[PDB]
Amino acid sequence: PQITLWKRPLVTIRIGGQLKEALLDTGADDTVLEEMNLPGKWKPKMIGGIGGFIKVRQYDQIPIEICGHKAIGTVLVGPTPVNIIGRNLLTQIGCTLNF
Amino acid sequence: PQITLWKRPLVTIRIGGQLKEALLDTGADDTVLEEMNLPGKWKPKMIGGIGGFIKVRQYDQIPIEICGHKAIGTVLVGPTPVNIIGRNLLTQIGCTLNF
Ligand SMILES: CC(C)CN(C[C@@H](O)[C@H](Cc1ccccc1)NC(=O)c1cccc(O)c1)S(=O)(=O)c1ccc2ncsc2c1
Repeated sequence: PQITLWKRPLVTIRIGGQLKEALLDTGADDTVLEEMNLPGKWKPKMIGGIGGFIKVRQYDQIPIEICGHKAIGTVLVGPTPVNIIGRNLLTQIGCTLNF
Repeated sequence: PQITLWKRPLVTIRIGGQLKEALLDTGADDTVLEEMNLPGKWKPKMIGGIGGFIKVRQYDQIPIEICGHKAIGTVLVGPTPVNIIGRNLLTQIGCTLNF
């Protein structure tokens, strides 16, 4: 689809059979989800945002379906203010900026 | 134009006699610029993201040129690590997400 920006670009995602709302976030390098359980090994990671750095858990090769489009890649889990889909998965689903 | 997201969507913006590189950021409600001594009235504000909150100064009705497209609107000025063009201005230059 084409998504305008007068409202937050929130989309439904499907991850581990669970539905969540997440923000399509072109300013984010990474995909970062609020606290949740995911299966498998994770690695401790630190990332930086506007307010400083936080600790996250890094899960690799996680399937997520974003607004009906399939991605498999890195998902970080931690104290993000909102679920965000970043460029690592935005590229997988073929998302571009257009004006 | 179409901007892919393999790399950060940085573009050149102009605000007065200052050209700066800024992120086209669909995840940002508001436009946040690195410290600069803009003329005119402003109001204090705090905005939050990954890592917590920062203190910014809100300036209203500031003209900004973004890739040769004219915009005018609210700009938040503060200790952000990157210049961020938010939805308030992305809409004005006709920016959409597409996949
Ligand atoms: C986390 C998001 C919900 C919000 N952030 C926008 C993200 O795209 C930020 C942009 C950014 C900030 C600092 C440095 C670089 C880029 N991106 C990230 O937090 C982010 C960046 C890189 C990696 C990563 O994992 C996350 S934001 O920058 O924190 C932001 C911006 C505008 C705004 N207006 C009102 S509240 C508000 C918050």
